[PDB]
Amino acid sequence: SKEDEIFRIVEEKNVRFVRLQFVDVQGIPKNVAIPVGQLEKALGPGIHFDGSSIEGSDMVLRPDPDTFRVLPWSGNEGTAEARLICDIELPDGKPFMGCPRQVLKKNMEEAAKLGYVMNTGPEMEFFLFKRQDGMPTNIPQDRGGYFDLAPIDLAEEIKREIVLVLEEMGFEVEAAHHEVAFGQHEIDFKYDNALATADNVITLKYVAKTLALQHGLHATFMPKPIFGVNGSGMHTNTSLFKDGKNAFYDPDAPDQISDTLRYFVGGVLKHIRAITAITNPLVNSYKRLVPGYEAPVYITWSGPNRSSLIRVPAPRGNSTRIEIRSPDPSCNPYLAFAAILAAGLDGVKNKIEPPERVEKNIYKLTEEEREKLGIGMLPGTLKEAIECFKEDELLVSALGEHVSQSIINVAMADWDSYRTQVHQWELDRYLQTY
Amino acid sequence: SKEDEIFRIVEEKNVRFVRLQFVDVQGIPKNVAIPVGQLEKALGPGIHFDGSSIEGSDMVLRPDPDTFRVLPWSGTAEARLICDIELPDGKPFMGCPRQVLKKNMEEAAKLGYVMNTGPEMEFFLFKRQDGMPTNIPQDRGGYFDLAPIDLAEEIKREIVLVLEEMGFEVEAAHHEVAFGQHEIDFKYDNALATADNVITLKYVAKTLALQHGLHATFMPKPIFGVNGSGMHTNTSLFKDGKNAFYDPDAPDQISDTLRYFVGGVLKHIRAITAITNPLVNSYKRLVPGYEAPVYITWSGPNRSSLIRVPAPRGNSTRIEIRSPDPSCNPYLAFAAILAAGLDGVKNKIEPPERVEKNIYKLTEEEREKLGIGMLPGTLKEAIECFKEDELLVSALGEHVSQSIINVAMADWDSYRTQVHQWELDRYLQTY
Amino acid sequence: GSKEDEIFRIVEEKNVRFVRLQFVDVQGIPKNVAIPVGQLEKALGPGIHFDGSSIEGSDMVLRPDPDTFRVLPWTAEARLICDIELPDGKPFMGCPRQVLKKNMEEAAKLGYVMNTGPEMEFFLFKRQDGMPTNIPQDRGGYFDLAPIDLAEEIKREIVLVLEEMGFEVEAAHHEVAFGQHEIDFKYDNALATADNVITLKYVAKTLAL
Ligand SMILES: [Mg+2]
Ligand SMILES: [Mg+2]
Repeated sequence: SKEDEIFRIVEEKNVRFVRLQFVDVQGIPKNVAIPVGQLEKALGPGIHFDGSSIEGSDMVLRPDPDTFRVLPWSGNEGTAEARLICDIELPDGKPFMGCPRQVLKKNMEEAAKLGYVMNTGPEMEFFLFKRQDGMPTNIPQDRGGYFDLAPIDLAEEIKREIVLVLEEMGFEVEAAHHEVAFGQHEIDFKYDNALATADNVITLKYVAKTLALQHGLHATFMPKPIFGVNGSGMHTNTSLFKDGKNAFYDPDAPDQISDTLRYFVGGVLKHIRAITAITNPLVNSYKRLVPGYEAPVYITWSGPNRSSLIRVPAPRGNSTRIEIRSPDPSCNPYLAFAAILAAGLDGVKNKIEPPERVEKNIYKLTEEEREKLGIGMLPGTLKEAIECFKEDELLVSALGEHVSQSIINVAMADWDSYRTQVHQWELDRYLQTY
Repeated sequence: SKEDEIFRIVEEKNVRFVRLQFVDVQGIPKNVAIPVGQLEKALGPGIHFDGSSIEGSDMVLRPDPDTFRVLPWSGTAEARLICDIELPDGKPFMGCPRQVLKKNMEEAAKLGYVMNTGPEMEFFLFKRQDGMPTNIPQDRGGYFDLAPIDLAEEIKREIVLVLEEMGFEVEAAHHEVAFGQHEIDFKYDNALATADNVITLKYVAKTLALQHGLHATFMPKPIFGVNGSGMHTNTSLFKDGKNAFYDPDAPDQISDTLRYFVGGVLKHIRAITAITNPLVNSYKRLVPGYEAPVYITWSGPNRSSLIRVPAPRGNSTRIEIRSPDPSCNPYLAFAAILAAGLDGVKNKIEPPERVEKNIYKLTEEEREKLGIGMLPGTLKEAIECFKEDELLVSALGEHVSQSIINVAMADWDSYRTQVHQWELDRYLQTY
Repeated sequence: GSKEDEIFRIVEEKNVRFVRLQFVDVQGIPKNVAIPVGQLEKALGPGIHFDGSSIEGSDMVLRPDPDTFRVLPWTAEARLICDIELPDGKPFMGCPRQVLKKNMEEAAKLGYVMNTGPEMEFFLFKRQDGMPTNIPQDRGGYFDLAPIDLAEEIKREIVLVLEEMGFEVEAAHHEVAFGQHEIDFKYDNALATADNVITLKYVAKTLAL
């Protein structure tokens, strides 16, 4: 069985400690390290812990046997370490609704009842910065540009190690390359189910940050670490499958795009202002949603030639898909995919027609011509997105009252602290003159 | 005449250069230095210059003879003249803040109304490191503290002395709550003379602080976590020489004119905030836990509301508007309070009920029950309210109103896109 | 009144330009409102208004005591110890000076008058980078003489400045600890002595700086 396979890998690789991984509402990885002697107890009745960490009391860690992986960084004296992604459940046995992984599982099960399965293939952007006096900085390690090659791209050895470590954990990567900004990089993931992809996103962040520290560097998935340069985004390539076949493909329809694609796009665009609170959750995420950079700011959908919020690429057949370009890599992937699934399926169910495709360059258009087409804007601040998310009854019910309230409480605690602060820009702009 | 008196003071004090002072829409003092030989030309046909500096094209400087003063820092001596801006043809430039206040005062004078203002000017005195100003307090003093706890007594003594040498009367000066913070309380005078005096104080305080290797700043919130600098404007309205705010037969000896004036100011207070609190930093001062008002309420002396009604009666009857900060343009600020206050008197606008309870101590559910509004939270939020206020846009003129909106939104669009250090401190290590 | 006429004579004679309306909070820390000499007539008449929240640690009037007008020996500056009253005119019972005045008036009803002569001990420490320290300026002992007592000029200046303000000291000497000193005060009524104690602390800290 899978438990017997785990114990054979334990004896083979000499695993002595196991990490019971899990994530809080903010997407930050948390864990409980247990010696290998307690692994039988973990896979059976489960390990007890304090659930106050998830929000931002007594509960049980339920390891997923399919997620057992040996960490490739070999420990001291030939001893090895292993990890297990866990689901949280209450002492009675019921699943705890505040767990982000359980929320995505619920939403996927609701989609499975109607024969729908969503596949996600995210484009993970990140920065590799230098360290000064043991603390991380926002100084790029390299001064490279778009798709640059070494010695212009100095982070080729570390990126090579990241993809190698991921392959050693049942993770297949499509491609990796240097991005527009200095020290910025991207790792494009292969398509997989929403749960496996979200598990993979968390693993990548953990591996990238761990291997960066090994080389005296700091990897960050922050949306906008440096002003004036491109920000890190998570473009989520999304495809919906109904009974094994691609629900987004119709060979007889115009552009070979099915009605299900248009209704899915219409549903996502209807709740996109609310989804932004989940997919762009930090105060810094709105410093990325500014014009002049790769990131979408206006609420439009179009073909491949124009860069918009939702982009429908050329590939057809089983590769028919949409690309939601608004999220950033700092979002909780479990919640981001659950929110996209719930909004997209509501569009398919209620037959929500999306607005007309804006093929023209939206950035070049004047502010007068945008209102005429009914073009909207993504939220400008975190408070503005949280206010829209609070009123979206669909997403609050899809994520649950526990997760939704925790997102609002953490975001408003950060906002209230950020708004009262006196930033250096104000001293630079007003201290000498006034 | 006044021109003959000017030339007598010139020959007596040996004045060799005169500064033709004026201010832009942001309240920053600007000037044209001319040698004394050109003083006759300035007082007669006027000196020409480029008026695009007021925005932030050609015009003439019209010196006000009543504002001729010799600068006490002996050079040969120097003198100054506050100027009004006029177009080459002779008509007044509506974009000049001083002319805007003068208009609004002339409109009030037609109705027999004269507004007297006595502002409480708060400011900070910071150290200078490597020739550049800092936000490090020079002293570690508190509220009303005395030397050696208040190390800025000689600089303050020197400020009030220099002001007295320029026909300026100060009521009192003291150390404020925050470290290195101080306050200079001015006495009552007409809105124009008071606004001229406010600009002079900022110029003198900053000049004298540089002489002592320090930096004086009128910034609303230079340091996070400590009290911010405010400009509490003690306001009194006079009708035909008598105090229009006093009525001995009315309850609490408050005339109906006071109530209607307060009602008018509170109706347009969200829009006035764009003028009286014009910087992005001004909204970091409008936060709870400090002396600055945040909720839109008016009350008696014991409670600290947006508008206060102090105990003194008779000719000293007055209100205290405590929302403005010392970074505002005083000419435009007093014009906005006069226009809003007079609209309340004209249209008989009844103010809301007095909130005598401590507003900060009440919970949000209690504040919601009493219907207490809040001042704008951001500069963008106040400018949106100012854009819709047709009264204030017409009182300040389409030229001044548009310049305020253009400068504020240029600062807001630059500030909102910036990545501040708080974000790196809160997200860089974890994400 | 005549005491007021006396004050304005000293103002023109010594060229006083600013006056400090001194007062004290519940903790004994001296507080003041600096007013230009033009407002001195307003202070001695209807009084100067201020915020009474400082006395605790919101609107009151400063009532200067004309007998406490003294020119600061360091254009000249002058001081006036003030009593606090509420805007209506009643004395504020939160003012420490008014509290001692009350208790003395009760004692005066029973024909009793208390005289106090305190022995004021203090330390004179060095300053490092403009901030105060607890490092003794001198390495002297009990009743020591210079050069063992380095603070003899500062103590001489303190007593000289006090004498120039209608203040008489009995004796001064170095104390047991390093950099410690004592100034023994002459006998006087509780109010005058308390006014004198506040003045000594202000003068000693000012001359030390
Ligand atoms: Mg993309
Ligand atoms: Mg006040």
